[PDB]
Amino acid sequence: APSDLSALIPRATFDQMLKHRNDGACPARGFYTYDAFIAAARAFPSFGNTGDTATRKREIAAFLGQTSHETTGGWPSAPDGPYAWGYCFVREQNPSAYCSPTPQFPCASGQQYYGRGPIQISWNYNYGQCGNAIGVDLINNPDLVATDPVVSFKSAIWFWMTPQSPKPSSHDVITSQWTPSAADVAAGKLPGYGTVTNIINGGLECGRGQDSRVEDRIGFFKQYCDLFGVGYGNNLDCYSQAPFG
Repeated sequence: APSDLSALIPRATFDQMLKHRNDGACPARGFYTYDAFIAAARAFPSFGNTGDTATRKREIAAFLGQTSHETTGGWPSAPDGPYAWGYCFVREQNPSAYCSPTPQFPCASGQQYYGRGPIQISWNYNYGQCGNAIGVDLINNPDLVATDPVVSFKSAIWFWMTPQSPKPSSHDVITSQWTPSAADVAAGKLPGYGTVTNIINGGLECGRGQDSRVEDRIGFFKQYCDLFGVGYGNNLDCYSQAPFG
């Protein structure tokens, strides 16, 4: 029913979800704008536009939930709780090179590929693939992900939308466009938020029982689903899944 992404998630709804990102304690304050989120989403037109209204909202809640975790400034006694403190930072706290050079994706001398933006995109080969897809030279200018908020949001929606075999895209998983193979079922990878967590960081966070990072991902997702007035779906954790390679 909402005709486009702006109607699906109005400015006031986005700002309620990301309620503390512009607080004085957040190093990225003033950076992540609603306008940049809407403008960036144009590069991936099926994002938030796949499925019925509930599914579209669940996708946006899941995207905001995962990226909120990646950039959270929350703590247990934070005002409005830890799931109101997404999007608090934009650069990984401590820098590292994150360089693994190949002929396809070199490392530009002098550049560092530490986490930046909503999905904390890292490594020259990820910046390289992302930049090729969105039309920006992120090998030579990776810090554009932290200085231009439309490039920042494009990098995170690129990640969300892009399959990387053997992984499906997070998009396809959360919008019921992906069905598990028999092997995927044996690996516990069923459609839902947990399989998205596995796609994002399962090699560290999944298959090891309850994990505080995963609990934080889920809490943000539930908070945003609650605001949208939609249910969470099933299979929310990845606690006994096999990690994707």
